[PDB]
Amino acid sequence: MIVFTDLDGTLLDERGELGPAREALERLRALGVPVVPVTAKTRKEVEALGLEPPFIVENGGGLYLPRDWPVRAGRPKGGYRVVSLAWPYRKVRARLREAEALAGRPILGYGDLTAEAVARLTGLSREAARRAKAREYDETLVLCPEEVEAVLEALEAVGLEWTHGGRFYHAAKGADKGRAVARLRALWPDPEEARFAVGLGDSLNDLPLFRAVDLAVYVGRGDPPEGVLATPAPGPEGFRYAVERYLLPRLS
Amino acid sequence: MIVFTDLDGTLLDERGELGPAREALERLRALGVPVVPVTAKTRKEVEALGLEPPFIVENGGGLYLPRDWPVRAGRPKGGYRVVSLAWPYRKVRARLREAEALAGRPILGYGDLTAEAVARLTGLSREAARRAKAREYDETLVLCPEEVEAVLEALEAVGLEWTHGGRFYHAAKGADKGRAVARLRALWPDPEEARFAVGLGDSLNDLPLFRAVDLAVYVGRGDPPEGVLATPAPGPEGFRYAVERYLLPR
Ligand SMILES: O=C(O)[C@@H](CO)O[C@H]1O[C@H](CO)[C@@H](O)[C@H](O)[C@@H]1O
Ligand SMILES: [Mg+2]
Repeated sequence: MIVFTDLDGTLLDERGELGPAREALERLRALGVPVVPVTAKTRKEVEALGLEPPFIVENGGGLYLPRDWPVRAGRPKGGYRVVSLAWPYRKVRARLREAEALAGRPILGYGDLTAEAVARLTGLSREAARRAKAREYDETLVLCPEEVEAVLEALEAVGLEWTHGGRFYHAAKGADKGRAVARLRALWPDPEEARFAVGLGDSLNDLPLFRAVDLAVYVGRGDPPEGVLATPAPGPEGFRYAVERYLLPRLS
Repeated sequence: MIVFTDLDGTLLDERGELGPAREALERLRALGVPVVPVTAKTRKEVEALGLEPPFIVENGGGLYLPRDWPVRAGRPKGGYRVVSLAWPYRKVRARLREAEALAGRPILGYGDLTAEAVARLTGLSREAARRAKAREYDETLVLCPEEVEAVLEALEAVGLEWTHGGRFYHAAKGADKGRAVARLRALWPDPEEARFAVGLGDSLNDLPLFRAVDLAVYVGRGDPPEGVLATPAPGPEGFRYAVERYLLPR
């Protein structure tokens, strides 16, 4: 069994700390059950949380492995090997300019904004904001609700894909949480262990995750996606409940 | 006679310079008629156009005089004396953050954006956008259509004023082209010379300028505001025209 989990609003509390899901992760770690973050966050944000690879960043844009992963794949980055699944940020940013032309209205994302500005929009510290700005694949859009339909049509018109992560829309090309999970499972050095995948998530960007795994659990505040298991409380209390009530039984 | 003039689409053609107004200006120089730019542009922007003080920047927020101006006014600042008429940019930005809270929604302006973002927004080059970002009095806002009214209400609730500059909204406190014009005329060395003032402008954004001068001329695309003269062709072709029709014969 492998557990793939979203970070923001699933394994992380409202501020951005792992605290409340610590004992839940403890149990899995003690049972030797691999837990893999699959998140909209950047590699720099993930690293600051102290998390080790493997993990998947930027909505499936990038898969980061340990340098000594027994299956050779991706390119060296000192301590990592990186598998790129999506277009690079620079290319998305260029295609967004074309979209803005079509929409006839500015389309701003993090790349347009100062760290100070990002920090005010997101409630992050200035330093955390600099890390959220260090994007390699996916752009976070800052859109007015009234213009969303127009902007999203302009994205698709120029060949970009969009998704929504809880508070912000994102644009990318080839970044899908499900595709990245599928790749990692195929690169897993123990086929048996990767036979059964569990996926936990809370927003739109997690739908492709729920299709890529064998047991899907929704911990968001809405009602669950079609035929997906749900929990009594959202968030980390949801994560804890799922581990104790859905997973452990299957591991005994 | 003193000539007060907007730069956008008045002296400056669509390209960014002034073709047809060039001889019109040299002529004015010949008869010793002072010309004073009155603009939404920053001092850095105005200097890059190679313009000399006196001039009025940021919609009337600041009056820049030659350091050796015969009338002592303003605070010395290198080769300039500066008369500040408006709240400083940093104070405007602080108030904008209160307005965001009242409005319950983000309010973005140039101060939040990179120069590259500003350039793409305005059609300027990166280096010109850095100059546009060096604001001392007023903020340029990047608002969306449906939230504009909530935001404007919020701005006025926290003590700011707003204007529409043609492309974007602007927020400031105390910046008014008319007030800066009235102040410069009061600080003019030769009072007889400041007695007759002409104003040439684009858009209704120059209506405060039109009110502070004795002869107002509109060279925009729309219909001239009530009580303002108009020209056939807009831009520096209207400046040129207005100068040989209204001015040169004096
Ligand atoms: O879409 C959002 O709601 C979140 C979570 O999905 O992602 C963005 O927003 C987060 C901040 O809330 C950033 O930390 C991420 O890097 C990303 O920019
Ligand atoms: Mg999430």
